[PDB]
Amino acid sequence: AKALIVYGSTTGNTEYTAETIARELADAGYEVDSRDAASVEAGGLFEGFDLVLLGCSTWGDDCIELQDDFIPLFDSLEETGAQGRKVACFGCGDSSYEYFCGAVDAIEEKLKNLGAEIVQDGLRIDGDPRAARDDIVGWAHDVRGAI
Ligand SMILES: Cc1cc2nc3c(=O)[nH]c(=O)nc-3n(C[C@H](O)[C@H](O)[C@H](O)COP(=O)(O)O)c2cc1C
Repeated sequence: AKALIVYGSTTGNTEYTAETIARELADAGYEVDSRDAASVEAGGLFEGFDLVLLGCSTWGDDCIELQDDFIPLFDSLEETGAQGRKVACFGCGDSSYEYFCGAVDAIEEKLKNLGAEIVQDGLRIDGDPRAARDDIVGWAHDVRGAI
């Protein structure tokens, strides 16, 4: 099974999340290709992956903004080959803001509308992902099981 994890992370939290997930997946036998959103190109990006996991933290005060590096890919999601793709989303936020992890919701909804198959509800991490390591591993586990 080949997975692609693309993450947008400004202070490295969701990046830490992506790494924890990648390892969980790799320890399970998946081939895992992780990429920083800042570096990727959207066209055909999901092509050949059995599963795509998109990580993005949430910014904004009264307006949901996606982590800066992710925005270009977000805006080009229709160019990735997501139709029919098993995907799951994750991101770091903080529940004291108005839209907790609203970026996870935005990406998921876009995927859903592109016809991707959301295999698991989005992992929304409130606070430092390092304090939620267990939630991350159980989530990585549950997505492998939802495929
Ligand atoms: C000015 C500011 C605005 C933020 N806005 C939101 C928000 O609207 N919703 C949310 O859940 N988290 C919000 N966060 C929390 C960040 O998403 C959180 O710090 C996250 O750990 C950052 O992850 P990063 O390293 O991957 O990019 C905000 C943080 C800051 C400093």
